[PDB]
Amino acid sequence: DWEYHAHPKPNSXWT
Repeated sequence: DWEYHAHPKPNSXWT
């Protein structure tokens, strides 16, 4: 599997 905990965010680049 490839299940993570701190999985990646969507459009976070717009913060």
